Amino acid sequence: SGPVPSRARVYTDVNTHRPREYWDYESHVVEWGNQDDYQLVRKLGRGKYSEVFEAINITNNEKVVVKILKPVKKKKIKREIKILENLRGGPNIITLADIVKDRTPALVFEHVNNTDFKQLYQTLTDYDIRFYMYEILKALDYCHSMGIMHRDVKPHNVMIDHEHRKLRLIDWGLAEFYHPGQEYNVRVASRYFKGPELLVDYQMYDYSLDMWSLGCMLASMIFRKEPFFHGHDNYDQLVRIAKVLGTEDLYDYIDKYNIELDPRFNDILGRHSRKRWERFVHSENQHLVSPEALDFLDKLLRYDHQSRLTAREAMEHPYFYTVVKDQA
Ligand SMILES: CC(=O)Nc1cc(Nc2cc(NC3CC3)n3ncc(C#N)c3n2)ccc1[C@H]1C[C@@H]1CN
Repeated sequence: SGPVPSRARVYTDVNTHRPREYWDYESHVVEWGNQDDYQLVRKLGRGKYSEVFEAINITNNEKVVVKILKPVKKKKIKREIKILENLRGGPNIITLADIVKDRTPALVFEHVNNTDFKQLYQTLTDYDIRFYMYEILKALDYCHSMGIMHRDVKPHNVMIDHEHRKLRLIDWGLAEFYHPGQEYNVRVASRYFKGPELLVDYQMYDYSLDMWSLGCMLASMIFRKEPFFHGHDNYDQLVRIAKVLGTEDLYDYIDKYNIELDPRFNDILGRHSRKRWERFVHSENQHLVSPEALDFLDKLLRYDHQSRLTAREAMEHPYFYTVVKDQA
């Protein structure tokens, strides 16, 4: 028989309650600005789907970030644009400032004075991790409440201007609208941030996917172990998770949802006990690890997506008490 269906624990019907124009991105008509308003200054990077530059808006002397797309499905282009426009003004979500035609579109973004990822992560105190985790959660609770899952939460998609304690969750190119009963593509996210639902080919996933990704980020930060789950491929990625979370809870999860496991998996998963978080603790990371951090980490990293904390529940955790107190 087939797998057991699933529904998001929260914000289940937020898109059902909205007019179809809000989420029917295939019918979206792109609003184009003037390409002559922007002059590229320098290259920032490149990927499979884009080339990114720093640019100057010559009408107001504003520094921007220009993402020139490579050949991508028109509906996937419309998807990223629509999600960005729906999330405009949301806390800690990057602003899409404009859209111009380069052949291909170029999305124009708000510029964040990003602190060098490796220079930043080796200076972060216990308070900073808690502070920035809290800021990512504001962005996640917001996009989830607006019926959207990011599906690509990882450190490189988080811009931090540390001097101004400013955080922006970027790159909404893999983001989707959540619809109860919809089966989504599992070939999403970066290997090391892939949820067990993706790895076992469970398609009826939801916002809880971003919470697993967040757990991966938190683990790498507090233990100073990047990446935390270091798989050699998608099959071995699950083996690395099972070596920490144990195979017992993994098979209970497979059983609960009636998941047909790939014959390849049978021989490589083996049998593993659930490890204690204390084995990743050493003299170089102990200042970042506390009983509160571990309790919060355990509640994020669950095989069963329905038993992971929501972004709102995560914000009420004791790990954030001093951050919440200081913000008032
Ligand atoms: C725009 C986006 O989604 N792609 C992407 C982003 C950056 N780099 C930067 C750098 C900064 N600021 C630092 C001072 C220069 N900022 N500030 C705001 C944004 C945005 N959005 C931003 N992007 C570099 C490379 C990529 C893409 C090609 C690679 C594929 N993964």
